[PDB]
Amino acid sequence: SYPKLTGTVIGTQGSWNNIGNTIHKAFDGDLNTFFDGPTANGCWLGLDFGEGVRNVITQIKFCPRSGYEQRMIGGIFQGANKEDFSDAVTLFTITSLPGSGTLTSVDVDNPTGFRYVRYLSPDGSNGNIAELQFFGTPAG
Ligand SMILES: [Ca+2]
Repeated sequence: SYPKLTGTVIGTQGSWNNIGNTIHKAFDGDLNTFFDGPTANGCWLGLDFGEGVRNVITQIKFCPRSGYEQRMIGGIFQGANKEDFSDAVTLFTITSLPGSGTLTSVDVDNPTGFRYVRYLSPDGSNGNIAELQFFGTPAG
């Protein structure tokens, strides 16, 4: 069990109907608060660990938005070393309905060190996710 990783929150700007459920709601420790993106499609969020910082990812945990758990199916998690994710690799693909009101934990088996990680949401989701956490260790 490796430590939870910290970084700068990156991703889609804004929120649905300008209510204020921005990407930051996925990193606040509250499973009741969620990201609700401004558009149905294209929403994403994640971390930049910082210039010169690369982590090997060993585990990801996530919690869906309550009542909208199906909006995570088909979402993927990616690691990259370009902020545009053009070099990205998929670390995990959500294929089953996540349980409500809890963190689902998934193992990652990829030895690559990444500066950037993200959740890339499927069409029709508004990016909906309540909490997102990455675990791992500095790349050797
Ligand atoms: Ca939250």
